[PDB]
Amino acid sequence: SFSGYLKLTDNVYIKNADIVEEAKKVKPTVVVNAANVYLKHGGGVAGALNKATNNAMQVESDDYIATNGPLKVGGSCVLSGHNLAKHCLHVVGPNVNKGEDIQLLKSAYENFNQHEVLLAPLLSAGIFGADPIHSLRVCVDTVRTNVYLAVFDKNLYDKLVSSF
Ligand SMILES: CO[C@]1(C(=O)O)CCN(C(=O)c2ncnc3[nH]ccc23)C1
Repeated sequence: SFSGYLKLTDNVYIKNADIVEEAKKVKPTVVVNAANVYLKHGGGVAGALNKATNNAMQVESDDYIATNGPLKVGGSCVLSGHNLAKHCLHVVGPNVNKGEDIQLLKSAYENFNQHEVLLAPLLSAGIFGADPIHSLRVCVDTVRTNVYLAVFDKNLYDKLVSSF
């Protein structure tokens, strides 16, 4: 089970951890990937998760896109979790650095409500350009299922907890 998490609300927990190492240790039912609409896992959390799967996540993702076309910003798909989890929920938050609408962040977090418990990063944070404090606020105000947030950056983790 999940261990070492601080409790923020009735259903949201948080830890300063590398989500790849956390997924390998816990092997959760669902790990969330911070995806783009093309499922091109080059960098950020997506690049790190994909590298941990030895590129099997990218091979599966390219077959999914060839069949179905791109996801919508705010949308998601369920694929295999490979060696990290039973399933991977690929969720597309808006990328502010690409000029996407931050209002779609709530729609992105609504995908989490389809799963009873998830290991997840903060959506639209990091290289997606949104304020992580805002992303945590939208997460707590949207997700009703049990979410275990992994924040890689120690200094950001301390700021998120102290300003919550
Ligand atoms: C909330 O801000 C971030 C964090 O500290 O968790 C900043 C970075 N973020 C990531 O998900 C991330 N970005 C690049 N490489 C990574 N390797 C593993 C995770 C990851 C989100």
